[PDB]
Amino acid sequence: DHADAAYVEKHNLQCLFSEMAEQLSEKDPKTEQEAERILLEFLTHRKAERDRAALRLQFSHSFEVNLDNGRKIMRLQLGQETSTLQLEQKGRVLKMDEAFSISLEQTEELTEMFYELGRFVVDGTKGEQGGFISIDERDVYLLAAGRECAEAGDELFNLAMLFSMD
Ligand SMILES: [K+]
Repeated sequence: DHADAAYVEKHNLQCLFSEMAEQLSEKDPKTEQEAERILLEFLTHRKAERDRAALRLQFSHSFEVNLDNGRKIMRLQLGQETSTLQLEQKGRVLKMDEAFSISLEQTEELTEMFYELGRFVVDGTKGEQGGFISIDERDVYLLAAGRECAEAGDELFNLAMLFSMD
């Protein structure tokens, strides 16, 4: 009933649950069936955005994510049996560096959190920007600013940090 409202805070899923409730306020459905349809369309459209980010941000060697422009950075290089991973953070609340290796399963999990950040890529330069992504030391894409882009970055760094603890 309310061990639920706990599992959701306890796993950083409060943001997702909140964007869902948010999506129901904007459309204001007449029934529970209308609401659930809207949540099924919401998730489907995001899977589409994510499917397109994966096509555009496809990488063979390396990626870099650089956010809050400068003050959070992750670089990943692929290898046959493991990926290598370098992080930096210089915020007011946390300063850190990390360098270490992750499994092929870990790379797959991280890659999905990365494509999720990829949904915030802009084609403009007219627009507030939150940073960029480099692919294979060739292409560079700018990221949009704002709380949903920041949340996606938070979730991506937090997972890499978790992998640092074995
Ligand atoms: K790169």
